[PDB]
Amino acid sequence: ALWQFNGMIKCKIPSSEPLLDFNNYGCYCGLGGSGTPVDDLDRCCQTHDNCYKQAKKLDSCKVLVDNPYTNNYSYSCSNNEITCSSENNACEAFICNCDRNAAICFSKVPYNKEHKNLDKKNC
Amino acid sequence: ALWQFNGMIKCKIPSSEPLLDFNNYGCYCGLGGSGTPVDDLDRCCQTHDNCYKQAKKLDSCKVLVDNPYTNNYSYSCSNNEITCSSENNACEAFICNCDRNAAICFSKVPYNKEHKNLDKKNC
Ligand SMILES: [Ca+2]
Ligand SMILES: [Ca+2]
Repeated sequence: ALWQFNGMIKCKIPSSEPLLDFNNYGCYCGLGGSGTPVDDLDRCCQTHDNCYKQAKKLDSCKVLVDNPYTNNYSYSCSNNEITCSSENNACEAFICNCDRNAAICFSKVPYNKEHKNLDKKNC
Repeated sequence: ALWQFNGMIKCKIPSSEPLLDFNNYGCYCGLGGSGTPVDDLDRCCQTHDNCYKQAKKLDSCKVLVDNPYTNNYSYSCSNNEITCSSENNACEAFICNCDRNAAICFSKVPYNKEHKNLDKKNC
C-alpha cells in the first residue's frame, strides 16, 4: 500500500516527505502517467507504473479485491536498507518488490524542481 | 500485535503453527501466567510476560489506547532472520523487540509435550 511505499522512500531518503516531494512530479510520478518521462526520476516512476501494471496481470493478484495502493504488505527498514518480508504472499511480494526498486531508483537519480507539478500538457 | 508475533515464531520455526503449538504451554505461555516456570520454554514465556509488563510502564506506550497483542508494528522475516523496522515508533519498537527475543528463545529450547495445556494448579 501507499503508506509502506511512503516509508520505503523515507528509508532511503530520510530528509524527505515522499508524498509531498515526489507526488506530481513529471509525467509519471503520481496518479496515472502518459507520454515520455521528462527525466530519470520520472523514468523511475514510469518503471514503477509498469511494475504495478504487471502485478495486475498476475493470477494471484487478481484474486484479492485490493488496489496496489491499499494492498498492505510487510517490509522493514534497518540501517537504511529495505527488506521485503517472506510472510508476504505472492501478490504482496510482487508489489513490495516494485516499491523497493522504485525507492532505490528515486534515491539514485537527480531531483529537478522544475518538474514538480509538471503541466500535464508536456505529456 | 499477536499476528506479528505468530509470524516471528514461524520465521524461526517454519514447521509450526505457534498459536496451536505454544498456546497454553506450562504456566506462562498464554494469557496471564503465575508460579514457577516448569521448564525453559515456559521461562521464555515468563521473560516475554515481564517484557510486556515493562513496555506498559513506558510513557510512550501509555499514550496509545492499544493492548500489546493488538498494537501492530513492522518487522520482516528474511532467510529466517527477524528484523524490527526503524519505522516503528518507541512503544511499537519496544514490543517488537520483546517479541523477537521470545521467538528466538522459543527456537533454542526443548519443547516438552507433557507441559501442553498444563493443569494451572501446578502454577
Ligand atoms: Ca504514475
Ligand atoms: Ca503469559
